Amino acid sequence: MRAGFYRQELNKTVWEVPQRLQGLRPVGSVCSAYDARLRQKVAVKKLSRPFQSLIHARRTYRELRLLKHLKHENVIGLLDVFTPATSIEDFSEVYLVTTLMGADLNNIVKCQALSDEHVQFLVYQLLRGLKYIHSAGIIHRDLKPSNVAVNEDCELRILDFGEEMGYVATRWYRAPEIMLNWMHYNQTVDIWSVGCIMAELLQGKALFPGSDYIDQLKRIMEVVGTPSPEVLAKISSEHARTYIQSLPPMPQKDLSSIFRGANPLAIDLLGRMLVLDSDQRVSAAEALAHAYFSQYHDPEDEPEAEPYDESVEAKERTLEEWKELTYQEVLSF
Ligand SMILES: Cc1cn(-c2cc(NC(=O)c3ccc(C)c(Nc4nccc(-c5cccnc5)n4)c3)cc(C(F)(F)F)c2)cn1
Ligand SMILES: [Cl-]
Repeated sequence: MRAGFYRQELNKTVWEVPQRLQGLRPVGSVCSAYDARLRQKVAVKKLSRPFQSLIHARRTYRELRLLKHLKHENVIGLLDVFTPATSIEDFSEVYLVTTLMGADLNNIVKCQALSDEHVQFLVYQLLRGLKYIHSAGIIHRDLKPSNVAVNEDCELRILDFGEEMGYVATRWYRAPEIMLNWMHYNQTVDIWSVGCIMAELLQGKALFPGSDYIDQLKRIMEVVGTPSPEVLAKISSEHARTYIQSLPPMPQKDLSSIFRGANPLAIDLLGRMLVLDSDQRVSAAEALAHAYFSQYHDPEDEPEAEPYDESVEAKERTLEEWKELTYQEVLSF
């Protein structure tokens, strides 16, 4: 541990941090804290065994590099990165520091029935951040209420945290083509998840709360309708097909009858997100232009990202090389 760092234990895990970070409190391996250098509250994450294996080392580097890369008002912002390591020989831990927001979307839904205007503003920001992420060539793949952080004024940022305890199941928000093991899914998977999130903000409860895999699929088909064989063929592996074929056929339901009393514009947009055929899902960029967001839409203030270049992290290297590369990335921040 460096000079100017101090150590404490937070629920049987040791944290070693610089003096500038005070009052660590599990959120939570994420803590809230006050950063005395930045003069603001922050979140701090202690990565879990970052160099345990090649895949952990690759994901450690990627998380650091990706957060360096993504600078957008609706995506969690990297503010600092540190290690208690004094040199490469004892480099074993990586800590990331980001914006801290007031709460997550689950908290919001649990405490309040959201006005239509608040739903507009929240989904607008979610899509604006998503436009930026997708323009970078990045797929989120785990959008769900616990990965969306919001302030009392409804400002929103996308994050990615990475079972019996406020647990929110990925299963409830996951595109059916991911569930059915389609090997060539693309960024539209995130639009499915946004449709699930928006539905939940509108109704105050999850739209497809499956108790298991089969129950998840049954709930989805009951609303969107059983796909044709042709569409089933492009959203599933050969083996996963049978799970769908064995269900009795279900017609598509009118979303107006599910979301009785919602803004008809909200219903219209939902029907362009919650579809099985990806060709027919609205992009994040197009969705921002929808009349549901006419209060907020501003084409000059919905920016693109530079493409995230995967070339370095994709190259084969040893665990020792990964440590050296990542150490340099940490020190350069
Ligand atoms: C290998 C890999 C990683 N990622 C990825 C990681 C993150 N990381 C964080 O969101 C993250 C990292 C460190 C910290 C400290 C935080 N902060 C955090 N974590 C959990 C909860 C909260 C929180 C909750 C409520 C209010 N405010 C903050 N903040 C996030 C974010 C992304 C995203 F969304 F941008 F694409 C992608 C993708 N592939
Ligand atoms: Cl630093």
